Amino acid sequence: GSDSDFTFTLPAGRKECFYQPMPLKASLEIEYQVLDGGELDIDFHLTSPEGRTLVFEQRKSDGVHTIETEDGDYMFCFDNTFSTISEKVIFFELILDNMGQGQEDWKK
Ligand SMILES: [Br-]
Ligand SMILES: [Br-]
Repeated sequence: GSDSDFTFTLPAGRKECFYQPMPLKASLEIEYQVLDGGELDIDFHLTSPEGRTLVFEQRKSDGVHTIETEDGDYMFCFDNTFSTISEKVIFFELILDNMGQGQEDWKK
């Protein structure tokens, strides 16, 4: 399917969200690990295409969550709005699956 991983720096006082469109009845899996900065803790957020929260966790160093998906835009976020001063270095890995033919599907 799609195995994808990145490591990015998140300034203090900032929340950053990422959008991931999905087929219907695919399977999104996300995993994160805070690597550096502060108490190595982050707030993690995962909302449905409808705006419904599917995952919310405060001050975590790591987490894993998997979904059976609807068809829409899923957004996951990493929140460091609580830290004054200390930045955070976050690693996350997105794994898409169960998706079965053009550039339309490819670009979105
Ligand atoms: Br798609
Ligand atoms: Br934890």
